This record gives sequence, C-alpha cells and structure tokens, in this order.
Amino acid sequence: EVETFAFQAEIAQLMSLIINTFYSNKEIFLRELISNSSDALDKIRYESLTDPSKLDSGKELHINLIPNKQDRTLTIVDTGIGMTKADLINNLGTIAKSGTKAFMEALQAGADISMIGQFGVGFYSAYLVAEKVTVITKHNDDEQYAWESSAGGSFTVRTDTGEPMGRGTKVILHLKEDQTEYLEERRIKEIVKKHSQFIGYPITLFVEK
Ligand SMILES: Cc1cccc(NC(N)=S)c1
Repeated sequence: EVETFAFQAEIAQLMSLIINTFYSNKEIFLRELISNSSDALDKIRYESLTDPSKLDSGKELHINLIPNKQDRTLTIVDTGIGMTKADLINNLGTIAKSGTKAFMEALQAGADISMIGQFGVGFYSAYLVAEKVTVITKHNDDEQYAWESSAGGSFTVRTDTGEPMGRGTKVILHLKEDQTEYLEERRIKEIVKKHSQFIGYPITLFVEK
C-alpha cells in the first residue's frame, strides 16, 4: 500500500529551483546530508543518557557512505534517531516551510545555494545530484518506512518490507547520469575531508568489490 502526497507549494518551488538553477558547486549536498545524520545521532545519543533502553535497537552511532556504480546510487546510512511516519508526511515539511521561505528570500538578496543548511532545509540539496531520492527510516517509536520522491510536486510513503534496519535513516541517492563522480572513492574522500572533517561520529566510506 503506497500513499502519494503533494509537497507543500513552497517546498516544490524550492526543489524546482534546486534542480533548475545553474550551480556548479554541487558537492555540498554530501556535507548537508552528513550534517543531518550527525544531528540525528546527537539526538539519540542525548535521549539515551536518561533512557538507556533507547539504544536496545543498536548501540553503535555511526555514518556509512556506500557508493554503488552498478545501481548508480550513493547511500548515506546513519544509526541516529530515525523518523516517524508523522515526521515524513507532516512534521518535517511543516518546519521546512519557514526555512524554505527564508532561504528563497536570502537567495533573492544575493545568498548562494551553498548556504542552504543555514536555513534548516539542506536535505533538499540532494536534488543537486539525484534524480530520485529514497529514504528508509526506523524510529524506536514507529515501524520501518520508505519515503521517495523524484520531485515533480509529489512524494510517496509506504511501509518498508526490505531488510530491517534496527534504528536510523538510509538516504539512497539515485544519481543523475552526469553526476557519477560522486561514486568515485577519491572524490568522496576529498569532499568528506574538505567539509565534514570534524563530524563527531565515525564516517566509513565503503569501497566497491
Ligand atoms: C525525508 C524527508 C521527509 C520529509 C521532509 C524532509 N525535509 C527535511 N528533512 S528539511 C525530509
């Protein structure tokens, strides 16, 4: 059972701007998503200080980067707090509405796309390099869900029946045909070193077989 939803108008407008604006500095998408993973790890780490049982679904706090040249995907996995169904459908977008409005006004006044994370909506920078984004996620308080969008104004949410995840979020970037540099081991290492060197969790770049 798959449910289809319209993005809020402001968010569809932002994703169209991200997809259609000429902007060569696309590598910042990786910084934004690692930053989001780090925040999610911070949250479950803090919650576990007063309720240790929150780590029953997995004690390791880490980020894995998994390029796949055959599928042309780059996957960013974290074992952070995860997202509920309400997060995916309503809560995160409600928050994103005001950050989007502020980011688009800032762009009008001279900001550039790389400051997108200062407005809390860096997630959407995934569409700099991906034609489709799938997000698999499991929060301690909810079931495992898959969120997916190729932009165009809509997204889907379904119960996920793939491999159980324990807890956390997996962002699967289905890369555009001309963006396969982000599957190359040395390019990814360069970007992580440049932008994410001080992230406080182990980042493991998987190599392909
Ligand atoms: C995976 C997903 C679902 C709904 C909203 C968002 N947006 C941000 N996180 S700003 C992301």
